[PDB]
Amino acid sequence: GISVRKRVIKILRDICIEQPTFPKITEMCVKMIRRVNDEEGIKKLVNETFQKLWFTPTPHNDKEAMTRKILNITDVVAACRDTGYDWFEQLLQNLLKSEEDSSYKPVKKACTQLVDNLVEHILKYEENSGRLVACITTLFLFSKIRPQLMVKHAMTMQPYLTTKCSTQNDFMVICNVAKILELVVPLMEHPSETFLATIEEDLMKLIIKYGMTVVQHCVSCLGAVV
DNA sequence: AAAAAAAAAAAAAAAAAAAAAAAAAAAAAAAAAAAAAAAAAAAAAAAAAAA
DNA sequence: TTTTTTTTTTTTTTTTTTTTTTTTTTTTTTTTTTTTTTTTTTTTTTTTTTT
Repeated sequence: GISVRKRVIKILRDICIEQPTFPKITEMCVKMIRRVNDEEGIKKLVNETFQKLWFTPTPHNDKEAMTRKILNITDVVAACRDTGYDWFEQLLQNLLKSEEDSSYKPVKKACTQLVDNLVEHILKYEENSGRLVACITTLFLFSKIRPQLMVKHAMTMQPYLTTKCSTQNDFMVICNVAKILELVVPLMEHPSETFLATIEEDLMKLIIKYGMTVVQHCVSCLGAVV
């Protein structure tokens, strides 16, 4: 039906607003993102619900609550990583595209603040690694949907690319950061040539030391940058 | 004796028209939510008048 | 100069109306069947005409 859908989603919104730290939050987010493309009215309501639940300007005070929301989003994505990313990406298309006009640009500021604050969290991380790779993966998705949001920090992302370990999650770091570089390098405003030099050098160094899929997904980036 | 060609009514046959019916879809109505607009009211500000 | 009084603007609340959405019900044009009538065509005998 179309009634029942609206009613159950209303109940879910009240649940996720009122008494957080309930266990089943993540799954609720997974199901609601699963239903983003089904209809029209449902689409409008989920769009406005997600615009008020996460992507709000979040003024620069009480940063701990903001970090807790960040924890929420990272948990959601890291749990839905198994099935697929298509619904999330479609949702992101909807939220970004749906405001092409000036219209005070409410979301652009907030999203850029989410990515830079995640960068900063990554910075102070310094050394749970599942959460690290999940955050980098979230960075990857946010780059894929729109590349302008992650233009400034790629040179700061370079040191992770240089050396890493022989564990799976680390390999996921290597492939995802290569993917990000592939996505962002052509749009980077006036890069430095030595930066490209060391990029290409360690890319070859990575090729000569690791498995199949990582070699594939990095020589891809090599072809793109060349 | 012979013979050919043309008409007229009656008979068939296929296409179109006229009842008869069945089913999808447009319409209407009710409820109820969500929104929008208008009226009013409360507070803030800026000017004007007197001591 | 300062104190006291007036007026305009801004913003929030509320109430009535409007819009929306679904759902259920209804009644209508649409679609198919059957018939069946008409009209055209056909035939065959009759009539007309020719040798």
